[PDB]
Amino acid sequence: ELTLDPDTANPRLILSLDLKGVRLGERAQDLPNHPCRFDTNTRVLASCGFSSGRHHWEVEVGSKDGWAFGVARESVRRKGLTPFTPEEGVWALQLNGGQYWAVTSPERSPLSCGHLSRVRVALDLEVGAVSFYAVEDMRHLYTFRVNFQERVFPLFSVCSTGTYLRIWPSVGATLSMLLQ
Repeated sequence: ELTLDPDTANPRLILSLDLKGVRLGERAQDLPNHPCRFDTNTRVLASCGFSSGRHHWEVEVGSKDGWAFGVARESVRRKGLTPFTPEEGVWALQLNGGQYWAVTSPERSPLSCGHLSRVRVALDLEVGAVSFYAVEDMRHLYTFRVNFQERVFPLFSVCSTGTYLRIWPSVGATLSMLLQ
């Protein structure tokens, strides 16, 4: 089963003991600087990535603002403040402003999908797509079609307190997602 990789996690994130959950903590942990660790953006990867095939997992999502999740190409930049965009190799859904978004660029796409509790992620490296479904009726949320050219990892980001993500088998607005 998928677990979060603590060696990639931004030091302000708090991972659960079972390595399935992530939230943002108030203080930075004193962790080893590793080239794979996100040092500024509030991100963490799963410990397993995928080069081929089709893969499912489910993500339990908090009801409040501050999370984004999906997949990232392995070469996603880890160091410095980076954009949270498809150009940087992140393909994700996000909750901010009480609104669900597919994080397209240059403008994000608002989703009129109703309340989300758990989302199934379907990664298809044979055809090149990642799709998101709400589990209670499998209604489609969004699909990114991407010609992935490298290994792809489940990706999780929490940049505000008061929300979380968990694995299962104007100015103020900008600051609120700056470190996503």
